[PDB]
Amino acid sequence: MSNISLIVGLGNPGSEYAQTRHNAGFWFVEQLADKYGITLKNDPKFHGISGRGNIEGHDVRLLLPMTYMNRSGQSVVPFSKFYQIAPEAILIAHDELDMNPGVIRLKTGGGHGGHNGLRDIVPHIGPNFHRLRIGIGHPGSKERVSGHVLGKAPSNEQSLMDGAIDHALSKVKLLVQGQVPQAMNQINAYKPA
Amino acid sequence: MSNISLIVGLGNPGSEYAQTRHNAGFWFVEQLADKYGITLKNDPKFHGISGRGNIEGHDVRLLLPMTYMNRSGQSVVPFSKFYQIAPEAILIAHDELDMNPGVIRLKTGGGHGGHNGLRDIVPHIGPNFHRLRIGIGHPGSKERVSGHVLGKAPSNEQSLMDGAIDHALSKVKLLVQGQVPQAMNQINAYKPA
Repeated sequence: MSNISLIVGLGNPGSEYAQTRHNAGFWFVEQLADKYGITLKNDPKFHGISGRGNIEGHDVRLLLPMTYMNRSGQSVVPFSKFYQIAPEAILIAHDELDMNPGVIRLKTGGGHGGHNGLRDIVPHIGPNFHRLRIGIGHPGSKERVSGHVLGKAPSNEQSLMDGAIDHALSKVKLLVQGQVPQAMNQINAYKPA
Repeated sequence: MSNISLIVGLGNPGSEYAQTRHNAGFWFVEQLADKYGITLKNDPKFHGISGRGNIEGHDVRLLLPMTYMNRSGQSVVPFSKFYQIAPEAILIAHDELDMNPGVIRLKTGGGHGGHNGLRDIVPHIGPNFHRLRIGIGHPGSKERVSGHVLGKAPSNEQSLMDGAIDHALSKVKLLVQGQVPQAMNQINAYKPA
């Protein structure tokens, strides 16, 4: 219903990318999977890694596309179709250039905002999924964006992002129970200690 | 049979990667294509961009995989199988960490040397293809490699690499005419300073 039943984390595959800012969504979903003991396994049918299990009394699917970022729809679209999961029940976690490290927000609907992973998904399932926007900062010009997203953050910025991710992990119960306005209020209020 | 009939350039797709060091092979092959007026077109059957045309009186195919670097074999392997092109007729251009900017070498055989594009090719066609190793320099350490290869070189290093590329472009006639030992001698003699 209102319940979130599929949580997708966006990113690029491989150790070359695992610590880069554009993998913020993977960070969230990997951490969530292990918090609840959900195993993520190779799922080549859907060009991803996926898992299923109990989160706070609800049966939730977790997916990490292994398509590379700009081809994420190649995994999210057939996966959500095969399992008959509506967009309204999908949360997609992703890096957000338009928010600073330590800033995190839940959004419902809207466009891709120039994020090329979201750009590969919105055309196929429409815009009405939820997004956990994990701030990574904007380096201050268009030409610097690639090196920023494909770069590793310095430790002080990494700690800010990690704190925000930890806070959002604590609110997943509200999301899987369908209490989305309350999740939004509680996530969006986060400020680093 | 000594004639090179397929020239592959390794790299990652998209404007976010086009200027990065790991795309050195793309630079070579794009420049070669335009030097001889060979159009590179979308070739979705082989998960790449490809062209064919006359280079110095020989009918030569050009391929840029669009698989992302670590899945390059997904393009090179079926392409070479479909056209029945033996490894000994294949030249693969790629960035080389273990040579400095301005250094360029033609090599035949051997392993991948930790290059993850070549790592996806050697298992399927074997090692006996030729390689144009375009020096990109090595940053201090294993952990710095990803940021180096997915980064843009400063202008002084870019000049050195471009000079080396231009020199190799000048020797392609020898390669496609089957004079490989002479091409090797003449490419490998290049001094960037």
